[PDB]
Amino acid sequence: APTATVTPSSGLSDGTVVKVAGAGLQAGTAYWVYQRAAVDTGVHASNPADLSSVTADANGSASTSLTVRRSFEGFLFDGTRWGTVDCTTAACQVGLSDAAGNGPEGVAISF
Amino acid sequence: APTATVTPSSGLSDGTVVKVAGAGLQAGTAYWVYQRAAVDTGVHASNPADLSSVTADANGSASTSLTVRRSFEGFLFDGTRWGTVDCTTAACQVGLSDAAGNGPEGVAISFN
Ligand SMILES: C[C@]12CC[C@H]3[C@@H](CCC4=CC(=O)CC[C@@]43C)[C@@H]1CC[C@@H]2OC(=O)CCC(=O)O
Ligand SMILES: C[C@]12CC[C@H]3[C@@H](CCC4=CC(=O)CC[C@@]43C)[C@@H]1CC[C@@H]2OC(=O)CCC(=O)O
Ligand SMILES: C[C@]12CC[C@H]3[C@@H](CCC4=CC(=O)CC[C@@]43C)[C@@H]1CC[C@@H]2OC(=O)CCC(=O)O
Repeated sequence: APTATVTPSSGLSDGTVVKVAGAGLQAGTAYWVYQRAAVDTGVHASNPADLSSVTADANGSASTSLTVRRSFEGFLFDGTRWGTVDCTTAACQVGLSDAAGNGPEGVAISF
Repeated sequence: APTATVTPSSGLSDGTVVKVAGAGLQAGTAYWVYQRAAVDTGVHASNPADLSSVTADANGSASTSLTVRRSFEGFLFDGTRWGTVDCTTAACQVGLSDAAGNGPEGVAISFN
C-alpha cells in the first residue's frame, strides 16, 4: 500500500519547510501535497495557499518541499471556506491525494 | 444562467486586488474563486497560492476579493504542476467553479 513521510514532522514552527515523500504511488499520477486538519470526522479543511503537488516516478516514488503553518485559512474539499485553523490544538497532518482522493494515509505533524 | 464579473479586469498589476462577483448561483453552494489560464483547449492551469471562494446567498449571489498575479505556478485540475504561467502572453481569466465543475464562464482579465 501507499506510504508517505514528513521530515521533520515535529517541533515545527510557522513557515517551516518540510520534505514530503510518497512511496508505492502510481507512476505518472499527480498527487496533491497539502497541509490539512479534520474539522469533523473524515472531513478535512486544507490550506491552498501553500498547497503543492508531486508526480510519482516510475517506481511510484516522489518527494517535495512544503511550507507548513501553525495557523491557516482552511477550505473544505467542496470549496467552502471553513475558517481559520490553529494546529496548536488541531491535529493537522500532511495529505497526499490524487484527483480521485486516493493515496497514502495523512502524516501527523505538530508544533 | 450563472454569471460572473471581475472589476477591475484591465490594466491590472501583480498583486492587484479585484472584486469577483457571481450571480444566478445555487443558493447555499460554494464556488472556488481562482485565477487561471488555458494551456490547451478546455484545460486550465490555476493559481492555488491565491485561490479563494464564495458561497452563494439566498438569491444565488455572492462576491469577494481576489489577488491576481502577472505570473504564478500553475496546476491542472488533476493536481499536476504544469509550469509557470505568464499572463503577459497567456489569456488569463478568473474562474468560479463548484465541486462538480459547474459555474459561470471564465472572465478574461489583462495586465499592464
Ligand atoms: C474537539 C476536537 C479538537 C479541537 C478541534 C475540533 C475541530 C475544530 C477545530 C479546529 C481548529 O483548528 C482548532 C481546534 C478544533 C476546535 C475537534 C473535533 C473533535 C476533536 O476531538 C479530539 O481532540 C479527539 C480526542 C482524541 O485525541 O482522542
Ligand atoms: C481533489 C479533491 C478536492 C480538491 C482538494 C484535493 C486535496 C488538495 C486540495 C487542497 C486545497 O486546499 C484546495 C483543494 C484541493 C485541490 C482533494 C483530494 C480529493 C478531492 O476530491 C473529492 O472530494 C473526491 C472526489 C470523488 O472521488 O468523488
Ligand atoms: C473541483 C475541480 C478540481 C480542483 C480545482 C477546481 C477549480 C479551483 C482549483 C484551483 C486550484 O488551483 C486547485 C484545485 C481546484 C480546487 C476544479 C473545478 C472543477 C474540478 O473538477 C472537475 O473536473 C469536476 C469532476 C466531477 O464532475 O466531479
